Amino acid sequence: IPGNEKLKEKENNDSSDKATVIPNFNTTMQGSLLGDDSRDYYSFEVKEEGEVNIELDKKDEFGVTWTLHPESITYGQVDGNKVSNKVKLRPGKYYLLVYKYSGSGNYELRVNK
Amino acid sequence: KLKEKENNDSSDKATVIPNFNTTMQGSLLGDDSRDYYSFEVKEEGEVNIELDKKDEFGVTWTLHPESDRITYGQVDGNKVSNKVKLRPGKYYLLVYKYSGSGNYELRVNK
Ligand SMILES: [Ca+2]
Ligand SMILES: [Ca+2]
Ligand SMILES: [Ca+2]
Ligand SMILES: [Ca+2]
Ligand SMILES: [Cl-]
Repeated sequence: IPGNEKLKEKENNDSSDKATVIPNFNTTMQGSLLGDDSRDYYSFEVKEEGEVNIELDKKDEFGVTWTLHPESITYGQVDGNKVSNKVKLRPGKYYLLVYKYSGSGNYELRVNK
Repeated sequence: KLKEKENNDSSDKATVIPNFNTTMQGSLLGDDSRDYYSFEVKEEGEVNIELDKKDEFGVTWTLHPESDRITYGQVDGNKVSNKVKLRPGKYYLLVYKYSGSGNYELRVNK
């Protein structure tokens, strides 16, 4: 995708206060949940109301999903190596928690309009 | 008056819920953000998982079998609930927070 930037997560990001910012809607966040690292929190700012697509792509076979809520609840839908949803979001800050329920592995996270 | 047993942050360390219709007390304070539990169904039926928040914070749960079947708690104010038909087997129930800190009670009703 033209201009898509790959950006690494920034640990410690295990709570909402410590969330890694997704600075725009054309970034691919790269993260890992190995061993005792079982939660990676992200945030993003919606500036224009509209449908946002959230897609987590597993790079390894493990049990991982996500939960979104506004600062002011949407769950990832697990389908094999993709965990996705589409949701109409109003302007404001959102908190996107990627967390595992089994195993260990790496993932990429794409939040798009 | 049964209580969770830390550390229970992963499924291999899950706190056993010994019986249905039995209240478990837990907390997710500060950097304790995950409490894993397990339970065993012996007869197929509808199970009603109910988490009661004792403080206002963002907490929910995720159920999966020991064997992509996954079920999420539905947040409604201070209750996080669902009803799911389960076949005999072992299940893992992850109670986790997404904001704040607080105490809760958990039941697997049947
Ligand atoms: Ca990580
Ligand atoms: Ca992390
Ligand atoms: Ca606990
Ligand atoms: Ca715990
Ligand atoms: Cl039973």
